[PDB]
Amino acid sequence: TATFHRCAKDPWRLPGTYVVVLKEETHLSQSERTARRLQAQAARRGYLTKILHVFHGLLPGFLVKMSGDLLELALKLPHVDYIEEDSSVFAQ
Repeated sequence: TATFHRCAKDPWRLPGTYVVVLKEETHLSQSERTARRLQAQAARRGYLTKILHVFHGLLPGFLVKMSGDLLELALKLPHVDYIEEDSSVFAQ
């Protein structure tokens, strides 16, 4: 069900940082528990992860610095809607 997305403009992609977007009515407490679950599952596989930010107010989810190797595992987490690789924006 959950899908993955990355910027179509290759020079503007920022691999290694992902926005994990949870389903619309996901509560902040569920977002935090999901982020900790990802960190625990990643740690068991020998990967270091860092939760940079937990989102609430507009979209539920979190920002994670982690290897892209963990994306298949992250897409399987409860409440996940989609995951987007971070990318650049520029002054116009």
